[PDB]
Amino acid sequence: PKSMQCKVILLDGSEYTCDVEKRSRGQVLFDKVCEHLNLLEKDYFGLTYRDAENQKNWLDPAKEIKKQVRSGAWHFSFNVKFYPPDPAQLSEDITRYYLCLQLRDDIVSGRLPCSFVTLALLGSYTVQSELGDYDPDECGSDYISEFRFAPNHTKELEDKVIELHKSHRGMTPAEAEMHFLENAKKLSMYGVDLHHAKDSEGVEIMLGVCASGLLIYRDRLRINRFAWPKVLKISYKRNNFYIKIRPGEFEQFESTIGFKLPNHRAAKRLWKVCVEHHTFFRLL
Ligand SMILES: CN(CCc1ccccn1)C(=O)c1ccccc1
Repeated sequence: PKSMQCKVILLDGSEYTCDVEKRSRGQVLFDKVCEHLNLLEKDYFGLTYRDAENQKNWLDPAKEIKKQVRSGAWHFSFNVKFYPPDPAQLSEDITRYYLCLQLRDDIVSGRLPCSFVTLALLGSYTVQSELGDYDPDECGSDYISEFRFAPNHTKELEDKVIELHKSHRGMTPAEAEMHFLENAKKLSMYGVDLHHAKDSEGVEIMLGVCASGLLIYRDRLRINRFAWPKVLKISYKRNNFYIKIRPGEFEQFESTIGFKLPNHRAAKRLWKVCVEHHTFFRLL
């Protein structure tokens, strides 16, 4: 029985290596990684890989790994797929822990924009969780944390992390992680998967996919939002992505909004993440 070596980048930046039979479905590898992580609430997470165009793709757990990675390396990342709107409702602290690790990368990467004060507050909760109570011995006037808190670090931001860290004395790691999540969950881009697209007139927009629905970012002044219940049908054809928008009460017909994606693979990828979010957030 021939087995392929798999390398998975974990949310703490470490590498897990395992073997699966070469005809294995994605669920087989996912179950091995989740057992390694002692993760029971697995529904929120998945594995990503990079395709021949270097785009992030979700590994479909129901399909053969080899028919997804195709010509590429069996290299993956472990990631949050469905960001819970209310992390307090997750049953386990270790679930909230991995969600925190993912969000820390969302912030450092700039996928999750954040004000100065919120960067410092989220930072302060991580430090409390990871080091425990503030100690002056470690941090002098010139202290700079090993922890990455932001896309761009300043001495002012390091100072504000320390000031808020002092306020958290006696906070336990689970408590600090829950506070981190209570703040992060409110950010306007929390759990929003962004896709570059053009509208029917050729104007460059972004489509965001999240728990609540589909967002169309146009000007900064004019963001259209479609709650999942108002979305009747999702579809793609060639480079185009289509949504069927419900008639407003006493309207005779559904409405249709069309988008141009960069290529056919980018259109299918957006279709699949929309279908999965629609299903996931219809059952929650
Ligand atoms: C849940 N919220 C955030 C609060 C909000 C809602 C409406 C207007 C301003 N801010 C969304 O942006 C949203 C996403 C997709 C469909 C419907 C609403």
